[PDB]
Amino acid sequence: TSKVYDPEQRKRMITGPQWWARCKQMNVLDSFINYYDSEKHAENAVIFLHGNATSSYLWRHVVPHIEPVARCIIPDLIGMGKSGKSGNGSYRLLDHYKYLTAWFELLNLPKKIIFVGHDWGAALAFHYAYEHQDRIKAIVHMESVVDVIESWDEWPDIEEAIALIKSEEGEKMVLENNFFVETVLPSKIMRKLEPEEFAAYLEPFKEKGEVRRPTLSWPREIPLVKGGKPDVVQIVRNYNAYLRASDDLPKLFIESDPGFFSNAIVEGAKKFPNTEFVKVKGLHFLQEDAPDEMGKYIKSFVERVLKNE
Ligand SMILES: O=c1n(Cc2ccc(O)cc2)nc2c(Cc3ccccc3)nc(-c3ccc(O)cc3)cn12
Repeated sequence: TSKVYDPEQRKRMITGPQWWARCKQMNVLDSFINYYDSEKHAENAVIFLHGNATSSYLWRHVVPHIEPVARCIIPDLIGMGKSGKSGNGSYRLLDHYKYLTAWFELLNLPKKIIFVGHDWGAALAFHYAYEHQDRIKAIVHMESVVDVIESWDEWPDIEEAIALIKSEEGEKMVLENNFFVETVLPSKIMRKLEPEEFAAYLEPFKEKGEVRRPTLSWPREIPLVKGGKPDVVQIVRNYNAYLRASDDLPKLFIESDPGFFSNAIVEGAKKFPNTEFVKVKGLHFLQEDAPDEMGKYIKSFVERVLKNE
């Protein structure tokens, strides 16, 4: 079987170099962050955070829907997209968080921020929110790291999968074969990407070896209490308890099709109060199959949050 191009998508395609020319760079700590900033309507800030395998490019067709109502800021996480590399070559959640929060300090942000998070980008938003509970206006999340995986909540073979990614076989899958870009990314998009769109995702990780480390380090942070990184399990424990009790924080959850990793996410998200639920037909990288539906859903949600404020 093979997937097929969307015949109407090529008309509006934005290549990597087209996107990267639209971005800015700012030095941050011992490195720098590449990011997109629509600048206008700076009274609010909507910060879009990608997760593993991707970059700010993931949001290119989503963000135009929100720009008319709020300043949109979209970083490439450290070591990803066109950003700088981490000073110590470490790419754990806390390394990403260190660069992200230092970048926030330089952005002239409003007091209360709106976050839109996918995958580990949602973990970063949730952790920031837990540590800055007075800085959060609303959180949109999707395919998110919502909670830990307790021993009794393990589903069949999650043990196998995490042992695989933490093994040397997993390291070679990523560092040598570029598993998350070459395999996972296209496998979790329903359409076939245009060659230029795939090239934009490949470009940061085109060379073999250690440059692909961020895409290996992210899954190894998974908060499986059985053998998971204790610091990340505690981080997720803390922000999950905060989210479960955050009755006054408006949230939007965008659901996609069920998957091997997906079922724990949706059940965890329904434990957070004040959550508006919506659905798009897509897989994990749902931005590539329903960007306009997503953008219109986020826009209505932001409009409702602001008007009701
Ligand atoms: O579906 C999937 N993806 C696709 C996917 C990846 C990330 C994401 O966010 C959503 C979807 N990837 C796997 C992997 C490899 C892997 C990836 C990331 C972390 C840990 C392991 N391994 C298994 C598996 C291996 C043995 C086994 O017995 C059962 C399952 C399934 N995978």
